[PDB]
Amino acid sequence: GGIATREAYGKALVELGQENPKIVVLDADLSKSTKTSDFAKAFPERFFNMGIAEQNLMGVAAGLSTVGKIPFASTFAVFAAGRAFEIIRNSICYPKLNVKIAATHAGGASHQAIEDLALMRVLPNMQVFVPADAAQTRAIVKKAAEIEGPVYIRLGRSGVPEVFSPDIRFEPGRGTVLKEGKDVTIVALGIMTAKALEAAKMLEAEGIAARVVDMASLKPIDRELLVESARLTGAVVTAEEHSVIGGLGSAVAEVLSEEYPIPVVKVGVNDVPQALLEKYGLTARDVVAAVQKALTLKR
Amino acid sequence: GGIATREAYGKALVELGQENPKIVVLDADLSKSTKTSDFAKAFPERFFNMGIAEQNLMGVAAGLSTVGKIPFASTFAVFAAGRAFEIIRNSICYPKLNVKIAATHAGLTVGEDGASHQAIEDLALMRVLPNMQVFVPADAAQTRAIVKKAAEIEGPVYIRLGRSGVPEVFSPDIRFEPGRGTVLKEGKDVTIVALGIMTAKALEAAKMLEAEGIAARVVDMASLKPIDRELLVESARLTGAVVTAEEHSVIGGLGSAVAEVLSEEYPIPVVKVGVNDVFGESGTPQALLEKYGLTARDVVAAVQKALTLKR
Amino acid sequence: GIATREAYGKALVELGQENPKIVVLDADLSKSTKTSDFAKAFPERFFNMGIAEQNLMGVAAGLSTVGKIPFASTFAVFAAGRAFEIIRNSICYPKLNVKIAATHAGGASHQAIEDLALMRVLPNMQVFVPADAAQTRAIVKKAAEIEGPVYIRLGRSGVPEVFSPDIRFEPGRGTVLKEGKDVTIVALGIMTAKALEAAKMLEAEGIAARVVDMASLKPIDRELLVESARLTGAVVTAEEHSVIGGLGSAVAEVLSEEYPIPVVKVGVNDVFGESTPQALLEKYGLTARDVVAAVQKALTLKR
Amino acid sequence: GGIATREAYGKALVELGQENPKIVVLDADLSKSTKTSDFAKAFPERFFNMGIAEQNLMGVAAGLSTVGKIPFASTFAVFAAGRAFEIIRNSICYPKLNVKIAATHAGGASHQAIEDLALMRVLPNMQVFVPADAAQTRAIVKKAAEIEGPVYIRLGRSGVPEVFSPDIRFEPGRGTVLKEGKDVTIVALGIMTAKALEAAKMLEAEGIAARVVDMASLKPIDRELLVESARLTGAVVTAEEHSVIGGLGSAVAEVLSEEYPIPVVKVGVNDVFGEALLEKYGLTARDVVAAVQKALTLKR
Repeated sequence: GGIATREAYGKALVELGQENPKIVVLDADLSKSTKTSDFAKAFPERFFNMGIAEQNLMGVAAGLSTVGKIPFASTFAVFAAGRAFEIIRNSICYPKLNVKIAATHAGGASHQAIEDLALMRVLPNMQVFVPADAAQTRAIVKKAAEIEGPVYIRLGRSGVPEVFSPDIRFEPGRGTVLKEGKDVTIVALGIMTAKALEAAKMLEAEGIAARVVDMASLKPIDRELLVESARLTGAVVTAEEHSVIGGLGSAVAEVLSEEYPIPVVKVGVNDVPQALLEKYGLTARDVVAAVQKALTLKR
Repeated sequence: GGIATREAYGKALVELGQENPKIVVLDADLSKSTKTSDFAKAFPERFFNMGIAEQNLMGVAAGLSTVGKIPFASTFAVFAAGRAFEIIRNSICYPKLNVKIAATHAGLTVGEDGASHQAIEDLALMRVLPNMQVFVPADAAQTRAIVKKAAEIEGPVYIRLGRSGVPEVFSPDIRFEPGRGTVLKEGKDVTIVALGIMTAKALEAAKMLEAEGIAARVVDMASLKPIDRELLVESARLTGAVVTAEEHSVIGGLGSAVAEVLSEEYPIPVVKVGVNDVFGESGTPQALLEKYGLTARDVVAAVQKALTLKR
Repeated sequence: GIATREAYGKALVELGQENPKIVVLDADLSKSTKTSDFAKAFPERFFNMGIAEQNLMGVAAGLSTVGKIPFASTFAVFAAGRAFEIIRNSICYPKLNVKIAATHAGGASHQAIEDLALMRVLPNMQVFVPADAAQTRAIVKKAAEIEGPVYIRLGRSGVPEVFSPDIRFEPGRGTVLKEGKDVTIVALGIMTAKALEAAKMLEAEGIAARVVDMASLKPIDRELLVESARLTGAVVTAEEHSVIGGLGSAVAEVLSEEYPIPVVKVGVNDVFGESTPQALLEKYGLTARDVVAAVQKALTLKR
Repeated sequence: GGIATREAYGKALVELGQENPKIVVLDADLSKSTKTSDFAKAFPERFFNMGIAEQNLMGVAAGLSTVGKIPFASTFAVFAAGRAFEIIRNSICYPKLNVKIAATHAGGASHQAIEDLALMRVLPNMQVFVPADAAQTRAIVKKAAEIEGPVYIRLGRSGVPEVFSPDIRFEPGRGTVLKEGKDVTIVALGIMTAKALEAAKMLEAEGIAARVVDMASLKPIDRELLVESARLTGAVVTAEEHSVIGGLGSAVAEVLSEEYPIPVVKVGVNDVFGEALLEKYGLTARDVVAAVQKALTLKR
């Protein structure tokens, strides 16, 4: 029972505020919890909390980034994929502004943005990071503050299992081998990383040794680690709480098809808390099933 | 060459208007050319020519589709990827409204220096939306077939059109079906999958490859979404390597769709020809990309790389 | 009596039966909206889609130029905020034939206390505020016949009956509901019935008040204001709206240039969103008793 | 032939910057003239020159005001009345944020905001100041920096006649008697103040003594001075380069009808038609003269 990535994000911003005087935080939420958050109390002069439309909040972030601030804009994936999309694309990505978008994803059907990562991935300059747990969130937030350019960080509201130690360092374009195995590689991000580890345990019990790779860095992706995993194991399963189109599965297939073609079987949302994970097919057992399918495709 | 796909579209709408009384056409352009287009003159009571913002034009199309009309909204890829994106996604795709978007895409030619005003990732943005089907005609004849089919199918459709004349590839009586592509040439060494302007260039490339002893199958895949999975898998089993070619970003378009399919069904090399740097590779001048585009020779180079990846 | 919002819904059905060019737009996706009388009677002329309110106004604008007469159901808070620019720039300056039916909720921002003032200052916009069900029906029918932008302010709660079912509405014409020689009370919306209550209370103290309903805020009935001024020598205005830029301001503008007399304004003085209907009226000072007090002040100002 | 109020504004910001470290200036204009303006050169770290949409510029001003800055947002009246209106009303006025909007007003028909003052006047908490000349602009800008709350200052690009001395002090809610007269009072603001003085001269030549009042403080308006002028002269003419509805004439009528009813005859824009201009719109000294003659006949 580790804390939510959204909660880890809030704590990481307080540390960043202490260490980096250029960091500013923007939030359009006017609730009491927001106004009395740790960042709000510790750095009131760098906390921009106003009742303004989400697309306008992104526009403010854009402006502040051009005058020497490093804005972290707290928002929701549904806004990023909808009403704020145009400003993100036209004002932030093409001009390459230094805005960090911290988008909470709630895990109609529209109000669930199942393709947020896909939309951000296709924009120029945008980097897309999906922390697995509290410790990785902190590492991603600190790194995002130091890199130049637009960043999308996907967060969650519910507690998620601990996967990494507190002193992990994050680097864009670098993933992590969490477990070794020669028969298949499972590449996962977000909540699916812990489930990939669970799946690898279940697979061991049936005589299948799975390498498990965390790929929080969805864009830019770790091409060399994917190619090395492909050469060693000969088959990949990707797992993401996201549409199977345009996310991790697509990014991995795009890389391997041009470098070292092997089976890539995608676990994700196919169509449009636990009962919904189960209906969409985002359990450890779903990953197991995908691995069995990946093994049959080896040639 | 043949006429522009944008021009074929306008003519096809006139025929549709004659055959199908539910078809309505929306266009925000108030120029003389628009007001006196053939559809405008033939069916003025079904031509909604309204000087409103492009997102509002799409909102009218959305509304008209819910009251029994079949709206064809003529717009630009720049609007679809920008100011109209939210209404397309939230009002048309998620609710699955019966709107056909005919989006003219500008050539590979930066505007003033607004690279954004190019919309080089239009197909990718439409592809990832639920329910949206994405069709990219190669020439006049295929445009007509796509427009007529789009009118009959239920649900949101994005049709990408072009302003410049493009070579004839298909015969006038071609039939289009979503999910079905076409083998234009047979060959056992590699398959070239292309759409839009790249289809004719893939045929040119196949000729150049023959002269070097490489026999290329060429497939037209105007139906980007849903894609022809069976034809891709058959091509993969027969030839063992694919090159994709699209006048579009290499991320999220045809190359990505093909790689997604083959990696889960029959993994083989998929080498992608498309726009790599959306600002222009800061090496070669603008005049070069403007004169050439992506070329048959680029497809040739991609094929040679694909052959080395066979295992 | 029923809510003006409810009378509006019924009137649209009648309009639909008589006028084939009428279309209704509504962004509300609730079951009540999808099964409203107009939705059921004229589904082919009902545009119900989840789109932003400013886009709904933009759609109404477009539809008005292709032969439809669009009635755009919205809220006063949207008209005064997110939809304001499209209303001003796309509908008013170009003079498009759009009818805005804005339900006014009776935070601070989420209460548009200046909706009428913002609409009044726009060119070409006419502004009508029905007192009750019968006047709503009359205003909706007239709005469909006039050419040009109209703002009709509606409410969600039941309001007392004031007019008979055969009332005719004409823009630019108000109505003397009660005669009196000492003062004139000019009111609109919910304040019309309260003006009648106030006039009864005033009669019991020997003050005879003329009561005028001015649902037609813009264009205002200048002639009736001037005649009331000449006959009674003092006016009280009453509106559920800011004292700046609404009925009181419109009346003062007219009388100061034609027949200057006291105009004492009853309305919202300061924002302070106070979350009961009655407690709200009392805190803002919109009761019959407040109108009585205003009349007493108006009498002392006669010169 | 003094300088433009927009130019006086630029100069006043430099002084404010020297005296007040919390002042920040926002401008979306990316031209060379803006980037090398005096404020830009003197205080580059407090000049936020960002090519963003005008409504986003206002959003930045809003945010900066809540973190201890005193932002002056340079914009145009057409943006305040259009694309930036919603942020001004919903983000700045209702929450009562400390933002000063310096709106240049150009002197379709939409792109001329003839009702900018009316739109700002009706919003809660917004104060509205319309300087007549360079000296009053400086005074208004300096005062705006000290008061708490949203302010709208209307500026112009063209040179305007000098009306006030360089050391004038401005106070919200206070107007100024510029000339005494017992027969009528002319209340004016902006460019109309100089013309009211011209009209008063013309009226003197016909035996009519007009008091002239400058009312740069449109909101809050100087109620006491209006009532005193009404008691002393018995008739008012208002003059504004603005729609006759919802501006100065309406503000004066609102006050006098509830305190001391007298004729208020309004000179202003009657009819919108983006179009010799002063003459067609009816904003000349002679128009003010004609209004005075009408006001005299209305005395009872």
